[PDB]
Amino acid sequence: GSSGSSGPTPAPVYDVPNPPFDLELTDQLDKSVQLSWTPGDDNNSPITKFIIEYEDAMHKPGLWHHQTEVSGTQTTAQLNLSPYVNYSFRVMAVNSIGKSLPSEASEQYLTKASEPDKNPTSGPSSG
Repeated sequence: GSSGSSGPTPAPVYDVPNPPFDLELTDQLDKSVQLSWTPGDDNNSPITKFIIEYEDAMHKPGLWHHQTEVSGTQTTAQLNLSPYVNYSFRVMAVNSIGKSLPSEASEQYLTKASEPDKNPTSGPSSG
């Protein structure tokens, strides 16, 4: 990482819009779930857009793809889910600076299948 010190100058400092938190999943339509995220600090540079991504845990866990984005004003976007599909949802913030890192990682939303129980394959993840 960089390393400096001293330097009198009334200059600001940015670093893309920090990642969101408290990520949650709530809906009430039918075939369209809404992803509620909370954009933390903007770091001088205000949010302009919010990209999202997900990873097919039911297929290839760790493969994030392009889901959808929105304006830097809203904080709720609809996600298209399918039956027998597991994956996470990561929100991203993009401003004049650039695109920040993806949100931590919301809960594992598993659609309805031919069997109850959230995740079919449980395991000691993160211990």
